[PDB]
Amino acid sequence: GEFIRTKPHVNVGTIGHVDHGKTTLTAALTFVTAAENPNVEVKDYGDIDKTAHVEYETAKRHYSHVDCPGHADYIKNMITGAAQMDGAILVVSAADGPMPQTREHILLARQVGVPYIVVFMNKVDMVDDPELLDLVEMEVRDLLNQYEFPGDEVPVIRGSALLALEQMHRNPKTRRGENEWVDKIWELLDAIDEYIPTPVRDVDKPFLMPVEDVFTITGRGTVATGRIERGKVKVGDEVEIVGLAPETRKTVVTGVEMHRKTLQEGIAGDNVGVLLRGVSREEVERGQVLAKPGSITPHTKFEASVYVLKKEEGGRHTGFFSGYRPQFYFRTTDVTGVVQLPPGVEMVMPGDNVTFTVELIKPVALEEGLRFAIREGGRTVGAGVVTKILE
Ligand SMILES: C/C=C\C=C\[C@@H]1O[C@](O)([C@H](CC)C(=O)NC/C=C/C=C(\C)[C@@H](OC)[C@@H](C)[C@@H]2O[C@H](/C=C/C=C/C=C(\C)C(=O)c3c(O)ccn(C)c3=O)[C@H](O)[C@@H]2O)[C@H](O)[C@H](O)C1(C)C
Ligand SMILES: Nc1nc2c(ncn2[C@@H]2O[C@H](COP(=O)(O)OP(=O)(O)O)[C@@H](O)[C@H]2O)c(=O)[nH]1
Ligand SMILES: [Mg+2]
Repeated sequence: GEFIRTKPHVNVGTIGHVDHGKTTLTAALTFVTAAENPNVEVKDYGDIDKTAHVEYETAKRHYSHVDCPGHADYIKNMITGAAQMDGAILVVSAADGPMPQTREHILLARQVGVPYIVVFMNKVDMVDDPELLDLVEMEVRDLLNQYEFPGDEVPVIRGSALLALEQMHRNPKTRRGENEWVDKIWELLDAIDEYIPTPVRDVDKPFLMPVEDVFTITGRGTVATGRIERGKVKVGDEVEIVGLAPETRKTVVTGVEMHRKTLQEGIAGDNVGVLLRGVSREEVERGQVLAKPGSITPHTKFEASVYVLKKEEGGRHTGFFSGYRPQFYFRTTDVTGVVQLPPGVEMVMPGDNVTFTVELIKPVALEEGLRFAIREGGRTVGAGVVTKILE
């Protein structure tokens, strides 16, 4: 099976409170579009609620969609998943309204930079009262505004992921205009096509892909998955595996796939599987980056400009201090780092911007201008930018 690039590629996903319908909507999206484009493989709700990374396309674009379980123990996974989204679909149940996770996922989306949000008010089959429905929309729009998303401008589609999914199960060929529920899914697909702009991909820069996960394709070798950040990659390309391990490893690409389909060449923006030559799953891991040889190097000590979040922004009320060892989030991983403030400075208070030094306990592919977040456990306390590599 081969994958032929024909429409602009976009990465999206589902966020929202537990049980509001993220997984059901993900399944509905694949079934609904499958009726038009045969290249769209059907994905049962049972399987997704286990892969959780599916594909589907509209007349305008090809989409890679990650369905976030959204639980607290999956926080680190949501971070990397949301970080690679061009836009997110916020699912809110019409029968419950916004709940704690609706708010939590919105803040995380903001902190990792999700550029746009499209809302899908789910389970409307459970609520008919026009007033209650308008109240829920009002609440969601206000919630979004609260975290600085353009709440008054986002699309808010009302529908039922379950009824749409069941219709497709009954008639997999159901097409647009034939079923009111299925049509609500098309309203969402249209909103996604229109509201979420297709970003400019940095395809002309040196290849770089942060590793999300590593698997062994039984009888084929190890494969590293991730979203290409910049550049391109194809079979026969030499690539370096940088960071985390003791030394940088160099190998050759033996395969490139898009949703398990042979891909001519992967480009920035594509979430692919890169099969590597002679490397075991013990030589490549999440957090490392695949890159054009010599384009990026591993480091542990650097200087950075850092903004300490205010308590009013979810951070702490106490500041940073020398010897502090929080977690530093770089691309797809997080590593402990020791903070060292300049002479004379005993503390950097919330709300202040300062430049200090850091020494990670493990090497990481670093470069000037690279952004990173600082978290202490499950709380974001700082936002920084690498300003100088020391070693
Ligand atoms: C966020 C986790 C990892 C991020 C890692 C890296 O982040 C980056 O470095 C990123 C770059 C900026 C980063 O460093 N993010 C790191 C940080 C970035 C932070 C900014 C931008 C901000 O400005 C100060 C804006 C959100 C700003 O804040 C406001 C937020 C107020 C929140 C109040 C919540 C309070 C009282 C609260 O009790 C509360 C709640 O209500 C819900 C949930 N919980 C848990 C809470 O406790 C408003 O929303 C504004 O918009 C890049 O994205 C990297 O590529 C990435 C993704 C690798
Ligand atoms: N009545 C109704 N139930 C729904 C709808 N969408 C999802 N559900 C159900 O609500 C439950 C949670 O759905 P799921 O997609 O797993 O929620 P998630 O935690 O956000 O992923 C399941 O039992 C689904 O069948 C809907 O539109 N209407
Ligand atoms: Mg789910």
